[PDB]
Amino acid sequence: MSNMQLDTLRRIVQEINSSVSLHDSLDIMVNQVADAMKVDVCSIYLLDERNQRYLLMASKGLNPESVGHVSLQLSEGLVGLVGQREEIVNLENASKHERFAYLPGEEIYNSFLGVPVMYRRKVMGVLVVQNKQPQDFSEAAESFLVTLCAQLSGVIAHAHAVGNID
Amino acid sequence: MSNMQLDTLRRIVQEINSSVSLHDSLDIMVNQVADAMKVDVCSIYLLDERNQRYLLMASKGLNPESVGHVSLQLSEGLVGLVGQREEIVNLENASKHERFIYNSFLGVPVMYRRKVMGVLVVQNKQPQDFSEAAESFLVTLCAQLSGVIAHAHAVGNI
Repeated sequence: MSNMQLDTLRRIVQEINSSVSLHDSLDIMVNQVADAMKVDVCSIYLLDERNQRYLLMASKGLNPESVGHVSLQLSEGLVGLVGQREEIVNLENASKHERFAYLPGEEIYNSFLGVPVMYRRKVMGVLVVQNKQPQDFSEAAESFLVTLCAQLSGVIAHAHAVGNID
Repeated sequence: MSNMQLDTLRRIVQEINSSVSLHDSLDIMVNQVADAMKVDVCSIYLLDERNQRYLLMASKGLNPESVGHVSLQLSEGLVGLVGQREEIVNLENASKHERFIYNSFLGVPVMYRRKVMGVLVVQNKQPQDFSEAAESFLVTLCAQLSGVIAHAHAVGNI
């Protein structure tokens, strides 16, 4: 038989790889991750070095109004911590860390899985998976997300290198 | 329990994430892929579009002096063929192919936005089948590599 989870990863990687723009790549990744994992929210925050902040650039599950208009400071909350530590932060029960989580509407998400997007030792962004209830996500999920983030890391680096001269 | 290819992909890409240059990334990739695939040779060729040639840029297993020296046109052998048809060529017995001592060859196009950046090759001396999971594993790593190579063009490393 087949390694169906690898096949799923390959399918998403190919769709991202053949996408025409940074925006399309990000949109494909968050929506496909949300479907493959069956999670409430998947979002990607990119480090905006001009404004020294992380900016929400795509999401499945957050209000689409928020995209391009919610930001976090570089040391702020769990997203900032993922970026500072350059480590996965996989919290089954994020409620225990909610008070100083400084997360970016009404909804409460009691699980948090943040994965750094790293290129050439530099943090390009943070991918966030959230769910309403506490959830224990396995090593497979971490490996899946790490691999997708590594693909996006070069798409993002390339976008910077061919974008505005800033 | 653990998905072997997912877990290996994670470990390899994490090493690439901490690379210091294009050349470091290519070296990490050839070494890590040779280990994962248990092959005698893993090589990466980059397309020099101007000259319509593939330049050997990194290798585990080939004569190191070949790197940055061996150059192939699109008509030349199986590397050329992979770039030309933008398709995986997977041959347990490479002599089967009229384009073809390494008996076994798997070549995978490195694509970025439907454009060929290069070719990743594994070769083995003793016959080796390369499974469907092996193809998917290499496709995934090539997609990862493709952004590295695109960025290298963008900043003028290549």
